[PDB]
Amino acid sequence: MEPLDELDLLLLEAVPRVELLRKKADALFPETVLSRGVDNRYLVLAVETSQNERGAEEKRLHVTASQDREHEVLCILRNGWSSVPVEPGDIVHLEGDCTSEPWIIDDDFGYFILYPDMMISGTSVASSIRCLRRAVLSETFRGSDPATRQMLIGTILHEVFQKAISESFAPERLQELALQTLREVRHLKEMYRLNLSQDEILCEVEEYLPSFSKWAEDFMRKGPSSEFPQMQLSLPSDGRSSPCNIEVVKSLDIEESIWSPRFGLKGKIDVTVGVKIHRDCKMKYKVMPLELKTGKESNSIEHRSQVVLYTLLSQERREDPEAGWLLYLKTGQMYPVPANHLDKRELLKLRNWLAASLLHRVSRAAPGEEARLSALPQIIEEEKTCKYCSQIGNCALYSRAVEEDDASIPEAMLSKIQEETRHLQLAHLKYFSLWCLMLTLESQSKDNRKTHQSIWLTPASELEESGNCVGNLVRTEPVSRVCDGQYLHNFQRKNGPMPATNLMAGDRIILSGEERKLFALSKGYVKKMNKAAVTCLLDRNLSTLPATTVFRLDREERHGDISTPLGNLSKLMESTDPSKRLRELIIDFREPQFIAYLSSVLPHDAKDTVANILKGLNKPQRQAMKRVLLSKDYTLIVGMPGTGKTTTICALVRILSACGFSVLLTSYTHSAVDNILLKLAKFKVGFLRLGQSHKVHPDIQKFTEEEICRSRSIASLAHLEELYNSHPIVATTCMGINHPIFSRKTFDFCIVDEASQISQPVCLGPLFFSRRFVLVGDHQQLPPLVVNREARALGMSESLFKRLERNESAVVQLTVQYRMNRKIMSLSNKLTYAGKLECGSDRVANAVLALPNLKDARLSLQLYADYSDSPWLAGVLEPDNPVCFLNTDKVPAPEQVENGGVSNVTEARLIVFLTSTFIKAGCSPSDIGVIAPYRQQLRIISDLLARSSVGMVEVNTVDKYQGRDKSLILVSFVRSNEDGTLGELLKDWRRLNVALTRAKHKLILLGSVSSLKRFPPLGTLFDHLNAEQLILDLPSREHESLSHIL
Ligand SMILES: Nc1ncnc2c1ncn2[C@@H]1O[C@H](COP(=O)(O)OP(=O)(O)O)[C@@H](O)[C@H]1O
Ligand code: SF4
Repeated sequence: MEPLDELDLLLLEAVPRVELLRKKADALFPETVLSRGVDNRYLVLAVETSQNERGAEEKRLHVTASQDREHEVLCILRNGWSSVPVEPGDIVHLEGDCTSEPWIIDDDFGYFILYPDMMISGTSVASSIRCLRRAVLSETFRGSDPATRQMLIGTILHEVFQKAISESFAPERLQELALQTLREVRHLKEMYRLNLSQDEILCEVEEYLPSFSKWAEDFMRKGPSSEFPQMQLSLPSDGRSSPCNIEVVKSLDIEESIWSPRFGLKGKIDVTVGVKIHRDCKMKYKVMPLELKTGKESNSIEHRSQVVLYTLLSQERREDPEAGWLLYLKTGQMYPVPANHLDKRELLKLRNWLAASLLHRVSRAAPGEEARLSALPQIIEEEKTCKYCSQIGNCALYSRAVEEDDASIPEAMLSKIQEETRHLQLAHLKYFSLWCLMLTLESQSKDNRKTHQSIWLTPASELEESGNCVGNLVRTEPVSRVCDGQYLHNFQRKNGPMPATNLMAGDRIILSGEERKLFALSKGYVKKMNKAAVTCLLDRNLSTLPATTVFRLDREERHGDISTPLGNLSKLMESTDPSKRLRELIIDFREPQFIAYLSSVLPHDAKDTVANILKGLNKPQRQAMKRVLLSKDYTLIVGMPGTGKTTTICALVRILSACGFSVLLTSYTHSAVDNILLKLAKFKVGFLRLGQSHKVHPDIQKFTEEEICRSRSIASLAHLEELYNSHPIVATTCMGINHPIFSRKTFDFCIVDEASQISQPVCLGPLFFSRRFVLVGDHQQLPPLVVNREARALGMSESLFKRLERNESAVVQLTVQYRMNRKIMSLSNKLTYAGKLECGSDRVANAVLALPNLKDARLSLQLYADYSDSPWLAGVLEPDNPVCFLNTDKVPAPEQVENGGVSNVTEARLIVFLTSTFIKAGCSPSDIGVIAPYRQQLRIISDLLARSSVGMVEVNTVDKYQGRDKSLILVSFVRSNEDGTLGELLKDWRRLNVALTRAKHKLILLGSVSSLKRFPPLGTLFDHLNAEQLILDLPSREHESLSHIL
């Protein structure tokens, strides 16, 4: 903007601007429908402040509930509402009634719900009264309130009381309930975690119990209504003065789980109760929310506010209860909490700021330029609140790693921040700060930002046709229990039939009812799947309204996955000796040490056993074992394809075991960890498997903590502790580091399988409990998946394995492979592994595809085709031609583009033929893998294969094929285009590599050389394929052979 002239012409003034905001809201809230009435969703278009009275702020909002940009509705926020931080492009909901006419919301009328699909927990909202920062930090570093003793006592009491209210408050029965519940594995675990006495906890819990009885005698007495406790309860309901008499009749519901699209609130109502309010000689009956509190009898604002929010939650399910109850089990003293409009308003205003703070996490600085982490809500001046925070750790830490001549942040706190973060170096802070930034961006990616609107706005049918919304279902079969909050249910349709789609038994599913009034309820996972019925395990028992009730099941999306990574990052920053050690080895790249071999590096007694184990192993394997044994810090085992990383890890574990080391065995997937374990079972090496026995492989389930417990009926801290110390080897996944075992045990060694696939901050986790570690991986194979472009660009896809690989001292390669025949090996060897792979034997080397009856299959195919078009088919089927590229050039084989995805029906039809041929040539479908790069193309190939009713071969992307192999791999590359649209995906070297290494005996590759050559990995492949003349050009679709397929 120089000349007079630019200024002139740079004067704008609506249409691209309005549309750019629709894009803006779609970034964070994809597919927000926009609506009128009860569940209104309005898109903000314009925001300004004005002056009424004199010096009185108003906020002038221009909003729309429709996409046609002439449906503009005006809106004025007054008093405290005017200060809510709405910018344009936000999605809002006016719960202050209306939509009929929004106009004015102020002190005395209306609620404004900023980012309504963002359902924040009321407890976090209450927390933020005192400190908004503390709340945000709570929401995001979820583990930095460690489980205290009181929290344990707290849970136990809540639970006893819930059990009591459905039964009796008679002291012997309360004592019984206390006795039973103190023995539940769940609580034993926590006692274990906290190294507490079982009996001491029992004792402490027992002292509360007479209060339980006093309360029940007071309120649940069944006498004259004169004689119930007497208090003022000023409701909406007309007349609100004069005392009245309170009778709790029954508990109606316990742990009522409520999600509010209306207020952007979620909550769990401890106990829902039937209450009779007695008024002179008349009575009113109200279903009301009661919160149990295990601390001091504070009647704090936090505590009351909580209950106020529970009243709002309630409206999602029933009539507005107007008030709620605080119990304080310590004393048996119930307090009324009335939902005043002032409260409901004050809290919902504060709730907005919380939603804003949790959403406005990455800053541009110039709408388009590189990312920053947005600074959190500022540090308070209330130096008393601070004192006892626990979040102070992360607060000081977030401050120092992301802050700003200034500060002017309280100087009694400015020193605490330094005490807390004096142990850390600049590198460390930089590392923390970046890893958050990356994680946040990843978390905020559009894909993992879908709202629950599908569940509560569009009904059952419209959604079942795809994705997952199975829903016209009733239950009648009695609900079984399993343990605590894992109830087994059984559902099927009204009247008769009805379908399936993408709803595979194992899936995370959310179970709502029919009507909007029964949304949320219970969440869980699927057990089995008939097309007559559906069994799933849930956290809630669901009796309350039988028969009449229709239920919808739906899918899900986390992203708040980022809690675990964030945890590990926070733990890394702690000043403990293990965290220092990891800081230096990881952040500071301190060189790992290895000692030189001596006679007694191993316990004398281990040596025969170790020598035997070694003698089983190929040389680089032995070299690997040596490096681990000589390690002082860590070892990196490179598991090149087919080299037997599962056989190797088992061997290491056997050697370490023989040496009298404790080993923590971890991986990314349950499958991978279980595979190693299955091998170890054979060798009769003992181990305990942590994790959920349904996610654990069938034959390992016997070794599970879950199974062992139920099996051997473990009902004492000592017997649980016995099980925990029963095995030197403990096996879990990288995510399962939250187990109470890691509160109390450390290990000589941690081993991480698939270290190269696991995201770096996740991989970090099990290491905190290990003295020396071993990462197993191959960076030539797939990296951790990083969806967000920008994040990927900052280094987010660098596995911990690769990071540490820059110390070659620590790296040992597994190079002798047992998967590929020399021809198939030769490929990946020339392309990727710089000639380092060798065959495990001549057997492996010379193996060609098992095809028992080519003879009559070659004939049956000539019943339409030709023998004079042997060019390809003969070269394709010939087992002695193990590598083969089929060029879809002289037949046109065009790609089709449909909404983000790519397909190719020519290639699809082509491989489906080839598959059918090879099964008919005697290769079983089980031994066959189909690989395509495009999600969309896989669908087409599955369909076409079902059409040919040969369905037993798997079609998939490389991801779902890592460290598995098939005897015959077939690859449709799908890209085939005029000379334009060029993938990002095919450009990837590693993905190609995985594709070329899944095949044992026959590899078949199919795509258009013309367009494929434009991708470097493919370009180079074509070069090596030309040297051996392995490209075979397909004839025209006209030609006799192809004609009948197309
Ligand atoms: N040192 C070795 N000597 C002989 N065969 C081996 C050796 N290491 C691995 N193998 C073979 O290689 C194959 C691959 O190992 P396996 O653990 O079954 O799957 P993967 O290692 O590919 O996960 C096995 O069938 C195994 O017999
Ligand atoms: S420490 Fe004080 S300021 Fe930092 S979060 Fe906790 S409360 Fe808010």
